[PDB]
Amino acid sequence: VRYRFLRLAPDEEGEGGRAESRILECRRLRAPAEIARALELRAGETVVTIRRQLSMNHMPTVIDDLWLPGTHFRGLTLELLTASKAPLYGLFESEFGVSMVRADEKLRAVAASPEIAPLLGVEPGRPLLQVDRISYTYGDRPMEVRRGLYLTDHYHYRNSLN
Amino acid sequence: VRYRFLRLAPDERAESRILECRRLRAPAEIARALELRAGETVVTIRRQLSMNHMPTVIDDLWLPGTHFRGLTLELLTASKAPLYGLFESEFGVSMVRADEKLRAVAASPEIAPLLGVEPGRPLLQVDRISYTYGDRPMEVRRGLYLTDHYHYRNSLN
Amino acid sequence: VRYRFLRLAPDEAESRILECRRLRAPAEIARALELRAGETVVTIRRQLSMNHMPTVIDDLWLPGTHFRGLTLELLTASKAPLYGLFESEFGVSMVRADEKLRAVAASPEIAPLLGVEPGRPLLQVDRISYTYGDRPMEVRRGLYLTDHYHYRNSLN
Amino acid sequence: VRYRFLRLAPDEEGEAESRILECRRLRAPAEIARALELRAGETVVTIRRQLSMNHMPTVIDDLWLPGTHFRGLTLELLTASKAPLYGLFESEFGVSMVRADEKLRAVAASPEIAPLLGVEPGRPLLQVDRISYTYGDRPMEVRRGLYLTDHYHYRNSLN
Ligand SMILES: [Cl-]
Ligand SMILES: [Cl-]
Ligand SMILES: [Cl-]
Ligand SMILES: [Cl-]
Ligand SMILES: [Cl-]
Repeated sequence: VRYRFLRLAPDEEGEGGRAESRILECRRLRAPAEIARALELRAGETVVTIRRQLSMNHMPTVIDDLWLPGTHFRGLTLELLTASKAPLYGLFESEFGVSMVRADEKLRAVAASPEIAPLLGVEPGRPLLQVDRISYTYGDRPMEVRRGLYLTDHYHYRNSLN
Repeated sequence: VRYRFLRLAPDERAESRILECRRLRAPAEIARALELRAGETVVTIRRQLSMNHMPTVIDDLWLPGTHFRGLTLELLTASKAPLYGLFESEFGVSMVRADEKLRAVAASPEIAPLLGVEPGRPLLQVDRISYTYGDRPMEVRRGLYLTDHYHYRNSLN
Repeated sequence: VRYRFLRLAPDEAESRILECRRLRAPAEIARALELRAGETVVTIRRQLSMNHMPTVIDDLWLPGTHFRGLTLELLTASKAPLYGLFESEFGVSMVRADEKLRAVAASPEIAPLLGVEPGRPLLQVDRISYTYGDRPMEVRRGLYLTDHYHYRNSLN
Repeated sequence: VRYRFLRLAPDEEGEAESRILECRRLRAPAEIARALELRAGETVVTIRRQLSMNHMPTVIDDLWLPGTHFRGLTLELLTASKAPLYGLFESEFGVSMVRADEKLRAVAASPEIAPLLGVEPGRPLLQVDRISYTYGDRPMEVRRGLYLTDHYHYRNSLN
């Protein structure tokens, strides 16, 4: 299936035109300390980071920043990402054998930063939905940190609660 | 326990105050969400939640009159009870599920002062429909959250 | 990704299609799918195996109007997980599911299909899946053998 | 409100009484120590209790709590309490659960459990093994529940 965790849904009637992904950045770096703690890494551990844009109905809707433990994702390259017709979580499953069983999220409303605003086609200060996620594999092992910034003007985040 | 659906968590306990309580003919949208007849009477409440002495949420709720008859400002403001608990104990309506739609919005001129912010300030808007037994809708609740000290926590399977 | 709703997890999955048939909706099925009475539905029975042993028996009911062309030939011609097929071939994506879980005794009918004795405790998962607009699109009844696997759930 | 995590819902149309069976302090079993992220040999409080609905036994729950945080938890406190257990943990002990992770399976009623649910040994029960978490992902409870799902089911919504 198309999505693992994405809760974007259109405001208007119909099936959510499916998200198109475009990789913006891809680098390896030393984990910032907050990242290393979220991923239960040793200080100084290398992480792969990706920035991507999701677009829906030909309009940018999400800017995602992801951080992955360098250890498990050594094979991850820009060439792989950009050639890949897969959604990221599907890629992590098929190429890297990493399947997420749970995600813990923290949602807030924030102002569009000077850096983010033009990537979403908006003015700085525009309210955006920030979704900070840590995703877990089996045994409560953290394997991804993702911070999403969502422009919720034509789309909402759908949540059912028990 | 203290909370039924509230997902506010500190980045590093809620106190409620009733702003408004009123009975009226259900607006179209409400009648639809609550699956009421046209113009059926509903009770509407506006309320403010604060945490750590600071305003955090404004909620507008709409409830079907026929299940919430005794529901008065007097019952409310004399109530030292959370609203879902009041609905359970006093009215015998327990919620089994809620469906929510979350968005980020600019603080409206109406809401902004109620949260101590400038109009335009980013707020989390949580539109909820709560269901009781039989997939029966019992409440429409629109919440505007100031997320400067608090976030909305969610776990996904 | 591989799964939409499946919560089976190893204490530490291959699908075989048994049937795919059109019939008039049984009453409980038309009610759940909100169909006119006796509306045509497609029903599927399938078996999931994990580690080369049968683990789940699923029965599924889908509205015929949205699943025209959903045949045994298609299901066998195709590689796809059923939810992925419903999205890619039929354009039906599930946004929500409501489930009811019970422990039940393996019925004389189901016990042989899981390789167990009638009476054996099974996890019964009764699901209704919804698409956009809170339209029910699927009724799925699963019976799960939970001797090596459990159903994982996180609660808020 | 009445329930924190309980997902029991009746099969029959429409809209739960607790009785303490056992209570004591013990050295954590190794698996319990691991679930609660305790040091080896830490003391836990353990409670068994019965839930009934419609004046019939429906649930047997076994609970393990960190002895450190739950020093004042006594039998006399429990049986005098008019509160739901999660309500007591909140109000008396300041422990509030933000999340529960569960593992559900169908099991045979054991000779020990069966009499307490009014069933015969071998009857199918739903086992719900739970770890509950407070803020910061700190585990504060292990609960194993055994549910008779003959007139009740476990309701779950999935996104
Ligand atoms: Cl590009
Ligand atoms: Cl008040
Ligand atoms: Cl979920
Ligand atoms: Cl939940
Ligand atoms: Cl007694």
